[PDB]
Amino acid sequence: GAVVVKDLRKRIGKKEILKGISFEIEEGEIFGLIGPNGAGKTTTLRIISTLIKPSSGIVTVFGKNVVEEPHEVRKLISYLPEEAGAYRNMQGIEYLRFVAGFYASSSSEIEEMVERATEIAGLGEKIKDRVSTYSKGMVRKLLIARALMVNPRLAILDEPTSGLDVLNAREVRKILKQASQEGLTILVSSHNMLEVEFLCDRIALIHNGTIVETGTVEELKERYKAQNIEEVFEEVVK
Amino acid sequence: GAVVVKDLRKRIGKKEILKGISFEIEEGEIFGLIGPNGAGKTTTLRIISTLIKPSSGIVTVFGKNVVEEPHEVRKLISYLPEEAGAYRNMQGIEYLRFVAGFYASSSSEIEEMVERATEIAGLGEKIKDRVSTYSKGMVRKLLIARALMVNPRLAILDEPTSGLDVLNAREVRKILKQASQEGLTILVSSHNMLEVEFLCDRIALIHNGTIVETGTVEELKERYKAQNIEEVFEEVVK
Repeated sequence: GAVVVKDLRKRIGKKEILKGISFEIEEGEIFGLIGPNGAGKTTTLRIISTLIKPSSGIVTVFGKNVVEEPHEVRKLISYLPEEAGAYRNMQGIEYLRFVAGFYASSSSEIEEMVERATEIAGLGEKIKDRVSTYSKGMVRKLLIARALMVNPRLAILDEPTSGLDVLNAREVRKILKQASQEGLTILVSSHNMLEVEFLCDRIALIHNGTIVETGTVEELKERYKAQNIEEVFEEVVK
Repeated sequence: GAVVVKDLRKRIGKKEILKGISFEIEEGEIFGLIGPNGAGKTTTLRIISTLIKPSSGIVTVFGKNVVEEPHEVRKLISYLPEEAGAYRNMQGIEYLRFVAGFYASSSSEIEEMVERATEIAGLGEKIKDRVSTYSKGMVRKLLIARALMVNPRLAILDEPTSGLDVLNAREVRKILKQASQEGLTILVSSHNMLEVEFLCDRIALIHNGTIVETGTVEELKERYKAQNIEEVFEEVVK
C-alpha cells in the first residue's frame, strides 16, 4: 500500500545499480531496506523520494506514481540523507526555526513545527545551546526531529542510527518507534543486521542491487531457523 | 503469458528451497532457468509440471492456475526429468510404440506419435537397433523425442544437454530450436552458462533459490557489459 516498488532498475554510469527490484511497505509500519555497503540502498531511497528517477520500473507512494505525479508524492514525504548535519553556529531551537521557515511563513505553522521538533529531539535545556556543542547523537536527534516535524505521511531515513553509540542508537530507535505508533510510515536503510529486529516490522534484504528476501523479521527468522538477521542474510546469499 | 510464477516458495524438509521467486515465460520461446547445482531448478520445474505443489505463491500455465486447475495444465505439458533412461532391451522404435501406448490406445494416434518421435530423434536405421547399443546422446535424443511426440504446448526439460559431448549437445540444441520455431514453448533448466546463449531466448538466473536477474540473453549481456552469461551471473551474485 504505502510504497510499492515494481521491477525498479537504475543505471548509474557504467553500472546497473538496481537490478529490477520489487517490494512493498505497509502503511504505519517501519520497513527496513537492509544490506551491506554498496547494495544500492541510498539510490533506492532517493528514487522513492523523487530526487532521482528510475531507469525503468514503477514506484508508487500511497497510490501515486512518483514519476507521473511527483508533486502529490512530495506533499507526502520527508527524506533525511545519511549523516546530515546542522548549522553549528545556531542554537538548536534557532536552527529549527530557521528550517521551519523553509516550509511555511506563518508564525503559527512555524511555531507548531518547532514545538513538535523540540518534543521529538528530547534535548531538554540543551536545545538552547549552540549546535557546535552537540554530540553526534544530539545532532542526529535534532535532524530526525527536523525531518519529522513537517508531519509527513512517509519518512525516508538513510541509515538513521549509523555512527551512534549504544545509548544514542537506542534513543533514536525509540523516537522512530514512537513516531510509527502514532501512524507514521517509515522507510529506513541500514547495514546493521543485528539491530534490525529491534527497529523494523518488515524488511527487504538487498545484495548487489537485488532483493534476496523479504518478510517480517520473525517470518524470516522462522523461515531460515535463524536467531538473527545476519544469519538469514548469510544463509540466503551464499 | 505461457508460464507465470509469482512469489513461489517451497519448503523441503528443514529448508526453504525456493525463496519467493517470480518470472514469466512467453509463448513460443525457449526459456532457461539457469544456475549452479543446488539452486532449486528441478524443484521449480517439477512444481510447474504439477508433480509437486507450492508451499505458497502462484503458478499459471497458459492462464490456468496449476494448483486450482491441474487437469487443464497437464493436458498442456510434457516433463522430462534429468538423465531419464529408456528400457534397453527394446528396439528404439519398439520403446516408442510401447510408451505411445500409455497415451493412447488408437492405432492412428500411436502411429502418429511414433512417426513424430522417429523424425525428432534422427537415429536413422539405428532406431531399429536395441537401445542397449545406444550411446548416451542417442538415448537423450530418443527421450526428448518421446517427450515431444505427444505435441505438448509446453515442454519442460530438466538439463537436456547434461553429460553430452560437443556433437550430441549441438544436435539436441538443434532439435529444441526447431521445435520452438514450430510453436512449442520450452522451459529448460541448465547449469552450463556458456551454452545458454546458443539455446535460450530468455533466462532467469537462479542462485540459492532466488532469482537474481532475468531478461533476454542479449539484454543481460548489454546490461552487464558481459560477453557471456557466466560473467553476468558472477557480476550479479558477488
